[PDB]
Amino acid sequence: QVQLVESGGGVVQPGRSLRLSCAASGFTFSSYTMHWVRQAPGKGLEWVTFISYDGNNKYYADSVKGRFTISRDNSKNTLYLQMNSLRAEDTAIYYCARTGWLGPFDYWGQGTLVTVS
Repeated sequence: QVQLVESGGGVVQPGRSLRLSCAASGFTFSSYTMHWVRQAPGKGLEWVTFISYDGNNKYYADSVKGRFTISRDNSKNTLYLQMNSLRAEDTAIYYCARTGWLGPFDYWGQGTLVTVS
């Protein structure tokens, strides 16, 4: 019954900003850490961001910092990926994935397509 739906994706142009949202349901939200993982067209999976339970700790991979900032609304059960300084390398399918309590990314979303002109 666990559902992770993402939105906000679309066709943007270099130098603009975007905001991606991930509505979550079917499970208590404040008991899991969250991830943003992206996949460039025809390429492999790449980890982007990670936010903790309380949202106090945010870890970003390289190629993204200052540009990307991750947020978490526990009151409305939604995840956020604020994407500034968008580049042609950023064009990818963005999934939000929740961490299994034992570590791995147990449940994923169907992702949103972001393309950069």
